[PDB]
Amino acid sequence: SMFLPPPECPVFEPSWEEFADPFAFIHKIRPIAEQTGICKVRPPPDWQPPFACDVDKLHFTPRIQRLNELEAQTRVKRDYTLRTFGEMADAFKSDYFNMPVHMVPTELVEKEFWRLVSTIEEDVTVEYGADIASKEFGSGFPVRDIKLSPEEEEYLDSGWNLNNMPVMEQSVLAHITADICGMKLPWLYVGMCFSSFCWHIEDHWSYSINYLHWGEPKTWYGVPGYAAEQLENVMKKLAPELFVSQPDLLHQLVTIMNPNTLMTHEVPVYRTNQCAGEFVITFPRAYHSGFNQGFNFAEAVNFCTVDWLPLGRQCVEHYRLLHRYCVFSHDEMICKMASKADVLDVVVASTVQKDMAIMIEDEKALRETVRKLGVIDSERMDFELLPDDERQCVKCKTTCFMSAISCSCKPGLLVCLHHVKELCSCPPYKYKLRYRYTLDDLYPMMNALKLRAE
Ligand SMILES: O=C(O)/C=C/C(=O)O
Ligand SMILES: [Mn+2]
Ligand SMILES: [Mn+2]
Ligand SMILES: [Mn+2]
Ligand SMILES: [Mn+2]
Ligand SMILES: [Mn+2]
Ligand SMILES: [Zn+2]
Repeated sequence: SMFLPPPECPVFEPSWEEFADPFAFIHKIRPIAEQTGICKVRPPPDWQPPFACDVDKLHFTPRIQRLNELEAQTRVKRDYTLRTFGEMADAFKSDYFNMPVHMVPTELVEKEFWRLVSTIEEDVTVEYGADIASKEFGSGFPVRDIKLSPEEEEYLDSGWNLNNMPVMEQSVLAHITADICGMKLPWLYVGMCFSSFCWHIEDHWSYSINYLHWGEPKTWYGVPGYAAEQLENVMKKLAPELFVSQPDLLHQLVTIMNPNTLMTHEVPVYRTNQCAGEFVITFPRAYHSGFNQGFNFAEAVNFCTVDWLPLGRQCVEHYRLLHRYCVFSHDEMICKMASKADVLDVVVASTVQKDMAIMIEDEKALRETVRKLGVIDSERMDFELLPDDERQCVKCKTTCFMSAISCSCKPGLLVCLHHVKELCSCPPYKYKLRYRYTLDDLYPMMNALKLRAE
């Protein structure tokens, strides 16, 4: 009547055998989980990575959150220790409900969350130790360093240790040399009751995986990848200010929005309470949001499998159409892998090869098109050496790598080959095609991949 909880997302309890390789398991559940956007994974009962930290030596400054449905917030936006945050968090929840914190039913905190965010008269604010970069404060998982206990050593090399998962073989973001520290390094989240994360999808439509180390549950809502644009259409009509164009990736606009609103518009939505020791996995382009039930501690990281590669290319195209900034060049990543074809996993090699083929056929067509526009002069250019802000298309902000157009008239400016007419007002013959590779360089790179794929 007031809040109708979405149906539960899938929950998986893998045997030790299935659990042994996370990527195999994720590929296995994919047909199910991608229909719901998020899923929950319970590790085998004895898989218990030790969390050990001094609650007095980790400091952080949390984000302040107003709890206001449809109100805009920035995706990335007073000082606490873990102990002092915990004391604040427990007292807040305790005083809010006038009860002990583990007597407050999760269904009631959920009902109450959606009540207070929709009520203008309430101005509840909370704090969230969010997007704490694990570089400074350190992972909740064991990492190599002082001296580690034998049980910690058991978990050092686990695939499910979220420090490992980025840099494993079945992962694609591994051999990226470019700076993508926002997508390779785990983030830490210190939650309190009602602290929340707005509806979003991951950069470049990657997967994500979120582990709750300890504390009270984290409540999730998720939408499957296929419904991403449905969700966005619903959201555009109700909160169009979220969809205005805007510079940098440091300001993307996001919001809290009731799942029942989406369900009313026939957008499929699923839910779960993630408890301590459980993983949530989000699939490519799966919108998700949620809130914490109480004091807790989670750790999350992005990753990319071979399944994702074509979506990665589609995302960058979609970014271009939106005039949105890229975190990295997808083509640059593909070529880097091609250049390391001999040491690639063979299934990876085979999949990169397929994407590269499309890349090369698209590049060929784009180059013919700009030649017919009267761009004649050309010069090779090592795009990967340019800082990103020095190789974005003036028009669509895409990060150039395969090629770009420059002009003597507007020195330093580039456009991608889609936006040749947007570079300057000089005639075409004054333009130059800057290219990383000739077509003849490219076919051997692809063929290296083919030999490796056998
Ligand atoms: O725990 C968080 O706030 C992060 C949610 C996510 O993985 O997007
Ligand atoms: Mn307690
Ligand atoms: Mn409110
Ligand atoms: Mn996320
Ligand atoms: Mn997008
Ligand atoms: Mn355009
Ligand atoms: Zn462009």
